[PDB]
Amino acid sequence: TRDANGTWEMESNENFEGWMKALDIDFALRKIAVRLTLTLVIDQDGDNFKVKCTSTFWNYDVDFTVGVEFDEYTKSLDNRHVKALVTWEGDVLVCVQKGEKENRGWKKWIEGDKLYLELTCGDQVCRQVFKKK
Ligand SMILES: *C/C=C(C)/C=C/C=C(C)/C=C/C1=C(C)CCCC1(C)C
Repeated sequence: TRDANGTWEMESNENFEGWMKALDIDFALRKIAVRLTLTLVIDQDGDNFKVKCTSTFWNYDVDFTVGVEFDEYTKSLDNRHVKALVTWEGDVLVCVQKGEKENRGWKKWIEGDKLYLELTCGDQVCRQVFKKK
């Protein structure tokens, strides 16, 4: 449950629009993003991660080392500077992005061939479920 390697295909996506709105993403682009198929590609070696979420139009890419703070510029999302930090809380992978938005980050629970992802921003939570291909 601590191995997130793989290609992960979306099966569930709840409150995607509320989470994007909390990040101030443009209403027009939110309209397009809600239609796109999302694929999550994770390369994990020890504490080193490369995470890629891909669609037709926009990709989101981030590389990090567990336990090492990094400057993140969310250039393909809301275009903000955050201080990001990914850690293990038991078997949960937790990211906190310190910056303008409060309660901003994400959490991953890996349960066999299922991956549960919760994206948070302010009072909004987006809940996604993926299956390993
Ligand atoms: C562990 C996995 C994480 C943190 C994945 C996060 C995914 C995103 C921030 C993706 C956001 C996207 C949008 C802004 C809309 C269009 C395409 C996406 C899925 C890349």
